[PDB]
Amino acid sequence: CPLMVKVLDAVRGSPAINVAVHVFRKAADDTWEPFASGKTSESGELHGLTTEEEFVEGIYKVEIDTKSYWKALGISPFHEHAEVVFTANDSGPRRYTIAALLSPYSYSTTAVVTN
Amino acid sequence: CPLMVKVLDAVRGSPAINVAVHVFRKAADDTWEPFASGKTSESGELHGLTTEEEFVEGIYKVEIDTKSYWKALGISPFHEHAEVVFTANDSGPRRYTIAALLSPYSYSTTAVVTNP
Amino acid sequence: CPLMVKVLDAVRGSPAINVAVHVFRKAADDTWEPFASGKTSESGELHGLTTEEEFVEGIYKVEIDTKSYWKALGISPFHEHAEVVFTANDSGPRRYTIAALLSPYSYSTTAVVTNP
Amino acid sequence: CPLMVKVLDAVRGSPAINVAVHVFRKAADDTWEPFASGKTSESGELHGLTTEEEFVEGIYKVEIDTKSYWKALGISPFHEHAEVVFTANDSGPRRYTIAALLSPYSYSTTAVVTN
Ligand SMILES: O=c1cc(-c2ccc(O)c(O)c2)oc2cc(O)cc(O)c12
Ligand SMILES: O=c1cc(-c2ccc(O)c(O)c2)oc2cc(O)cc(O)c12
Ligand code: NA
Ligand code: NA
Repeated sequence: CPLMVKVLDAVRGSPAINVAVHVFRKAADDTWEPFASGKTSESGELHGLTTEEEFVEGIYKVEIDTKSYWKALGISPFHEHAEVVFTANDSGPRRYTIAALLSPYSYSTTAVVTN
Repeated sequence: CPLMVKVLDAVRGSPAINVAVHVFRKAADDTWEPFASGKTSESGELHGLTTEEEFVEGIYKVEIDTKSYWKALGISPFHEHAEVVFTANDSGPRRYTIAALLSPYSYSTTAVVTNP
Repeated sequence: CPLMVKVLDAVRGSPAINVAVHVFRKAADDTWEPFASGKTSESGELHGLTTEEEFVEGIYKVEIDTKSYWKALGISPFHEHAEVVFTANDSGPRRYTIAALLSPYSYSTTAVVTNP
Repeated sequence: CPLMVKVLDAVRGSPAINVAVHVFRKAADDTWEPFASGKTSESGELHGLTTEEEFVEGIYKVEIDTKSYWKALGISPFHEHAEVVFTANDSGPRRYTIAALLSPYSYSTTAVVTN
């Protein structure tokens, strides 16, 4: 798998567990088509979203359902979700990790792309 | 103005100048309708997007065109754009500052919300 | 003033008010000498720490007392304090804004440096 | 080992490799005493700094030598180093990960503390 998502909680200092994550691929008509999805594990990670065969060059969106995460912890959040939009490029490293660090009124996201 | 956007460049330690910003509002049919747009000034700030009257309750998306910014400083960056999606004014009018801190493979965004 | 500190609270989406800040400057003997201190206002900003005359070249440390801040909002936080260490004015006078964004187990800091 | 350090590079979208990291423990006289050190690996991680026996409650400082990292990449940085200061507390989770995300004029740090 060439795509992994990792989510951390800056309030609790913990992995963000059981966060829903939806991946979309941009279609020729510019709409976002569902591509893969899952929930983060006890380590805050979501593995196995896709395969090398399927993750072709294109524009992808990773939506992390942060609002539901915070609400389940009883904490009032700002954002509806965190969205990460990027082009997959075959000239670069093979493995993409999309990481996000969550707070109620702020988030950070980073891409770690490696060979 | 009840909505301001501020953008900083974490490589240079400077305001991010001339960053295009597009704001959308979710319509009754669930589509993202264009709401306002502009670009950051020499201070990295974008003022005057909207008015108290116009910025009603709704779900808003602030799209910050980071790729176009970094396609100009010689950095092929990772992201297409930073998208900030939030419900606004659902407990009455508030003032929102949407801040973003940009690097070529990473960004942070925070909201500062105040009650006038 | 050539040195300003701004602090935001990522839990509340607000300025971080009444945050104590201590600035030190490395002395010739390598010790950290007290240089200036203050606390953030209702805007989350701390102005007036120093002057152009006083803020000479050197290595400075800005200590932001985050634990004491969060020991007041009911959050036992992780860090003791955020420390920001940098060489200043070594190419002539500059204006420095040291910004920090606080969560109980994490913080970000960025510098915005401008030439007057 | 109860203490791990992980460092990422936000400019290159990569682990931050070969970054020097120094850990200190606060002594009774308030000085910082060297405790452990190393360099990050090809994964941006530094493992094996200490042991459960040695990492007793106390105040620790992790200094990450960011200036030298950026200079080796030919990039002009702001900070001398990034400093992370915290109390180790035996009531909490056993394992501490100190993570840092580096840019030339900015850094983020997070603690992930787990059982
Ligand atoms: O979004 C961020 C916004 C700001 C910020 C900094 C100065 C301001 O006058 C302001 O209105 C916002 O500072 C940051 C500082 C950080 O270290 C990380 C961040 O994400 C931000
Ligand atoms: O996105 C972030 C991701 C990570 C991160 C932390 C541990 C990992 O094993 C990893 O693969 C990524 O650490 C951060 C640490 C930060 O201080 C700020 C961030 O945005 C991140
Ligand atoms: Na309402
Ligand atoms: Na000089």
